[PDB]
Amino acid sequence: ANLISFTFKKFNETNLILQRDATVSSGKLRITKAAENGVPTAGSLGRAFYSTPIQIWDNTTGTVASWATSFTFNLQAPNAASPADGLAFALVPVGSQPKDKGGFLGLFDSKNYASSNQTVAVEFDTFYNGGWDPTERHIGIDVNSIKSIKTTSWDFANGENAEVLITYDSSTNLLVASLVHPSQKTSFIVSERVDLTSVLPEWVSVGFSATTGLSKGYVETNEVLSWSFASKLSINKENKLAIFNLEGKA
Amino acid sequence: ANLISFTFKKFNETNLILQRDATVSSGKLRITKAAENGVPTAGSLGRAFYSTPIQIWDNTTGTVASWATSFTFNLQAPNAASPADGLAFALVPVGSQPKDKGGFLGLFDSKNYASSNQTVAVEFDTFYNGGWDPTERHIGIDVNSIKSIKTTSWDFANGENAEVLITYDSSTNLLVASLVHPSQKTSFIVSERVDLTSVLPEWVSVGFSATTGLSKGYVETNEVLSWSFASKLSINKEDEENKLAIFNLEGKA
Amino acid sequence: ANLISFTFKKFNETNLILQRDATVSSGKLRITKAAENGVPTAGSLGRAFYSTPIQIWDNTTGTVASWATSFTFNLQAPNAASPADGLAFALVPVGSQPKDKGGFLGLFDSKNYASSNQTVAVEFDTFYNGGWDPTERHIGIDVNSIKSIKTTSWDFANGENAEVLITYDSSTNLLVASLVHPSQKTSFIVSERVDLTSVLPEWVSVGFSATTGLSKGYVETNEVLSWSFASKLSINKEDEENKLAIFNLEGKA
Amino acid sequence: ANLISFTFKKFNETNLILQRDATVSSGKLRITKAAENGVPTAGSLGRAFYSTPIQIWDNTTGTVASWATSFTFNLQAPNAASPADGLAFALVPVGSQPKDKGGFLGLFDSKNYASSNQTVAVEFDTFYNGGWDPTERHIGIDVNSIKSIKTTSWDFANGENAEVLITYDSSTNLLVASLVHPSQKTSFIVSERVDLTSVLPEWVSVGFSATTGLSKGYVETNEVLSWSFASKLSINKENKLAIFNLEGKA
Ligand SMILES: OC[C@H]1O[C@@H](O)[C@H](O)[C@@H](O)[C@H]1O
Ligand SMILES: OC[C@H]1O[C@@H](O)[C@H](O)[C@@H](O)[C@H]1O
Ligand SMILES: OC[C@H]1O[C@@H](O)[C@H](O)[C@@H](O)[C@H]1O
Ligand SMILES: OC[C@H]1O[C@@H](O)[C@H](O)[C@@H](O)[C@H]1O
Ligand SMILES: Nc1ncnc2[nH]cnc12
Ligand SMILES: Nc1ncnc2[nH]cnc12
Ligand SMILES: Nc1ncnc2[nH]cnc12
Ligand SMILES: Nc1ncnc2[nH]cnc12
Ligand SMILES: [Ca+2]
Ligand SMILES: [Ca+2]
Ligand SMILES: [Ca+2]
Ligand SMILES: [Ca+2]
Ligand SMILES: [Mn+2]
Ligand SMILES: [Mn+2]
Ligand SMILES: [Mn+2]
Ligand SMILES: [Mn+2]
Repeated sequence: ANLISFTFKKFNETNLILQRDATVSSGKLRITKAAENGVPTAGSLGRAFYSTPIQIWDNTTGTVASWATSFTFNLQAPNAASPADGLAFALVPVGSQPKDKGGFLGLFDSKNYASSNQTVAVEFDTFYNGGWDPTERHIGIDVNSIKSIKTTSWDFANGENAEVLITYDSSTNLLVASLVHPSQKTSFIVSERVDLTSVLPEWVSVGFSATTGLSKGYVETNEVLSWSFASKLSINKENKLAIFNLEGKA
Repeated sequence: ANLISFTFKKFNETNLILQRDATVSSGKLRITKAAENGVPTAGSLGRAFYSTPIQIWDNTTGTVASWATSFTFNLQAPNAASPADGLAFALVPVGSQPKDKGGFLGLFDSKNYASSNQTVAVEFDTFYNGGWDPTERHIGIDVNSIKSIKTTSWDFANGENAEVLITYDSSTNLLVASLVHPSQKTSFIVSERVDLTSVLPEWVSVGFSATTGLSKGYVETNEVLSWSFASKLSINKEDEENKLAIFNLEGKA
Repeated sequence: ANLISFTFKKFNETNLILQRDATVSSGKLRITKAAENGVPTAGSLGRAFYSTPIQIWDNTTGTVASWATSFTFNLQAPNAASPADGLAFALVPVGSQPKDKGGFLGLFDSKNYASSNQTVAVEFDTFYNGGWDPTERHIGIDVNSIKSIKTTSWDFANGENAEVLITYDSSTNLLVASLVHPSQKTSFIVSERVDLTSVLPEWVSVGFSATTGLSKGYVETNEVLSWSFASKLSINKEDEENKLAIFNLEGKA
Repeated sequence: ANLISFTFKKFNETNLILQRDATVSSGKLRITKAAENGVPTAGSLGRAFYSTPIQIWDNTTGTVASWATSFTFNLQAPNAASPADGLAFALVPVGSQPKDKGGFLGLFDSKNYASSNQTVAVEFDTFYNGGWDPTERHIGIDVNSIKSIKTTSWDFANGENAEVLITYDSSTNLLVASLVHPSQKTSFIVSERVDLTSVLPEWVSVGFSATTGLSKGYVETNEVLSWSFASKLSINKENKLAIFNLEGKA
């Protein structure tokens, strides 16, 4: 039984693949531009992935890996009335590049289900792109498409830490993504049956992608303060979670 | 950091304690004294707990423990229109016997707030009382008493497998409780910040407290398929978060 | 797969089974008695076990558990030329009482093969008994007897920390025991095949046993400063090998 | 504290840095070359390192990591009269390329102390080499030289699995290595203090390195069947060996 595990509490540039604006300053993973004044910049795009690829399904054995991630992220907008665009946890082909700038989160191209990009994402959306987005701020599960397969309402607590837990099991295939805001004592959850064999290639890079506005004044920070991940691929023909969550939060 | 953990996928009496009306047999944890036919009996009080007491907060350093738990439970009633009452993931004192049955869920004596009780539990309510309860079916936390302050909405599933995740964080005192239906997708979550140094004592028996009503018309069951738990007691003024990504994979995944 | 683990970087009473002279003093498991002036006492016997019975083999499936323990102990003798008798990690029946003191270490009655004792022990022996002992300080594997089935040489450093690791890989049926004195850069290792199915019962108590000498001059402390444990019992297949790597970091540091 | 772990009970090319003759064959790491029919080739060298760099020590804080690695290997020589050379678990610089083959195990160049190497290794040596080696088969601790600063005896059994555990306790500076031949009940151990802040860079790649004999007769299989590892680096300011040696090594 193959295992892979890491937990962050402070970040480093060395054990990550950093694309575009993604920078590590003062131990924090800043996926988008943050100037030498403390101001978020619009038009910024960035990607951060773990240096070691992960096997999420095996063809010759037929088994799918069961994984889980947990990260504390902070979105700080000077104007909560004009924010864009958000951040997402993603699984993408090992050396795959970011795509469209802004509301596409540097992950997808269009609203259609296109498995040439082979990208599963869990988005945290703070802007109404409308044609594919629901009314307000939302957590969405993305499958080859920026038009989320399922979405849940999100009371976006600006400038406040957001603690996420995303879990995938092999017997249930239910990709579950939750978010808590301890300062506002709130909690939200998304759950949909996703199958990784059909969508993602055998080996992927896990990590993050975040963007800012296509406008001039649509600015926010998109920081990750900590990150845990663990995966287990069963050999021949459930996983332990409880022990995973504390590993980072606790 | 003092650690304690375990993962049940097949239960045993040898590593479980019983109180009042509990029973452990046949590959699963049937907390209510179930007859051969499958009959829920009213006027009961099931109490299954792990043998080791689990430390919540230290005196010598003054550090709170962060814990996590995951279990797969079912609430089954032959009549859906009359369900009472359900169970609650209890953290009761070791040197304390179960209390009043029914609405009090075998945990408390009175509806009023009293620190003498020393019991925090995550309920999976089914019956409408209202004197200490909200509007309908609810998943909530019980602090020092049976009367809640904030709960969540939850549709009452009948004869459905549900996987539960409950966690506590020392840094923010936040107790987060979730519940997922693999088949129905009906996933719900609740969170609330309550200080446990003021409420709970130092050592508690952790497990499942089950109960029924005072009438045969309102009857239901209490069953657990698999159980997991972890706890972490921080050393010297940490106020940090425990790992959770690796935990849920131990039991559930 | 059923699992059970704990890490005691500091000790407490409520999760242990203390027998005879074993006490928890200021976070330390002081197994044998010490005077209010810091003076070790002769004719002492002490036992401390984990409050949860640990299943090391299943009868209904024929599967054997894989388990691992680590602990740091410290044997502080007023004089090095007169020490006795040592301490041991042992697996014993759930309700087992302390046996003979001294050279028997509270675990055994004789040097002959006593199958009814049902005890596997890893001894850290600081007294040459001759009736069974090798000539110098030694680690031994004890199967239903104080006459060790195998031994190795232990260059014991008086009053210095001993870092111990004991693993049992069920598939190979091999028990391996190692001791490290980090102050002197010394290391020792013992390994021998032991079949748990015919020696030990299904459920066991896991912990410690220690004694001082039977003469007033031959005295020592037998303290355990920290103790971590892990066990993984499979469902139907014989077993899967345990992950030792992440153990110490999460257990011993 | 930051944590990093993995368990390889079955190997893959995707999460390893393969160098020279080392390759994954049927889910096993064959470090030196071996024919389809089983016979190993002479004069070979192989290396395998994990994809993500591991932080052993931190410059500004002074804080040093505690790590533990467990692996099972199999050394099978067609003839016990002519075996060479051996395998080692080593920590090297990030962009480290293989050095001198044969007796130097692909980790060193000369018998003298050279700092430019920045390499800490645990050798398992089956050939009595020249100006460095002790009289019999031996485990060794290699600190910037093929001449081990401390060795212990190792009764090697041809073609029998060897279970290895290596640990580093930061607070005592102690590196401990153990080898067990479970098939014949034998066990071996060595321990020596090593200052890794003097020797190793802040970031190191961990893994293996093995060589076959520089003469045509001196052949052996240099196989690694499983490999588990974990590291723990604190934030400000010991590892549970119980759980590790299992979850990973079982
Ligand atoms: O206000 C900022 C927005 O600008 C829009 O043109 C774009 O569709 C969005 O993705 C967002 O960037
Ligand atoms: O409908 C039965 C009810 O009986 C009441 O006396 C009791 O307080 C309730 O908890 C409920 O069980
Ligand atoms: O001098 C102390 C010794 O006394 C003997 O009677 C006993 O058998 C030894 O184990 C040791 O205790
Ligand atoms: O004959 C085999 C030997 O050949 C030597 O020249 C070499 O130094 C050794 O490493 C060993 O390979
Ligand atoms: N990802 C997840 N978030 C919240 N609760 C869960 N229970 C199981 N998986 C979960
Ligand atoms: N117990 C819990 N269930 C679901 N999501 C969580 N996030 C943090 N704790 C959680
Ligand atoms: N207990 C143990 N000590 C040393 N090396 C080992 N290899 C496997 N188990 C071991
Ligand atoms: N690597 C190791 N091998 C054997 N015993 C140990 N005790 C601590 N570390 C050890
Ligand atoms: Ca959007
Ligand atoms: Ca009620
Ligand atoms: Ca003796
Ligand atoms: Ca050599
Ligand atoms: Mn969206
Ligand atoms: Mn209620
Ligand atoms: Mn002896
Ligand atoms: Mn050598």
